Amino acid sequence: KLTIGLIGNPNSGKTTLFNQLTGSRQRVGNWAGVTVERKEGQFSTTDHQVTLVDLPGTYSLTTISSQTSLDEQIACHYILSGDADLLINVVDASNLERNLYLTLQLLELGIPCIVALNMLDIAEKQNIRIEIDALSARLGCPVIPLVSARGRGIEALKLAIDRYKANENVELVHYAQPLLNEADSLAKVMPSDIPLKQRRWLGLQMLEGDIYSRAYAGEASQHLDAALARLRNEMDDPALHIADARYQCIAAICDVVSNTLTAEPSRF
Repeated sequence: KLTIGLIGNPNSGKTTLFNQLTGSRQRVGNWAGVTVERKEGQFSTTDHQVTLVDLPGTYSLTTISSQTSLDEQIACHYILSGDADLLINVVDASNLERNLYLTLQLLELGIPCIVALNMLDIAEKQNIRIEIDALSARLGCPVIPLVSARGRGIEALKLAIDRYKANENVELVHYAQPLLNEADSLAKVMPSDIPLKQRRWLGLQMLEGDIYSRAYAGEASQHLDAALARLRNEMDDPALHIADARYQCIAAICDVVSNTLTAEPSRF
């Protein structure tokens, strides 16, 4: 038996993939404490009986700008609740750079994950070519091309689920040493139920100015002002650096991964 969480952007073809996997074997209700719909369904692999949980559409698990989205909170809450044994991240190939911000957050949290590259046919109309193994090597998790024809992308996805394992601990984003040391101090006073790696993540998001992470912080929210001011002795703007270090990482990956599909040559 298994429980998998389906996660991705609003326009990533996530809902369509859910229906194709589960089919008629579905159940409907709502998330705890709200009227927002919660779909669940089941399908079988060679070994496992999978229980697919459809999460709401989301671009990011965090937010700044004082803008709240209940769909994002519900998504982030389920991820941190550790209910699912595995996650399937639906990624749009025609908007890779934008979609990878969510993908990165799932990998930083240490959640076992399988990326499903969707809308490859639309990417080819944009003159875009995706390097699959180059992407997989940098993310440290398997990347399955979700081929529509004959539902053979679903078969490859089921094959990946039976082989699933802990993600390869690669170097994703390269933050500054003071930010990591300060985020670790916030992790000490955070509640001990949450894993160490996830506590360090939460504390890093608090420094950038996240509002969702403060719900799981506890007494660490009181130490934030002292910790944030302490970082400004070394760095000019901590919040700016975290955004740049994150952008730099994704920009580096997209340079290698996203290539031009076809072009008429002008030289020999």
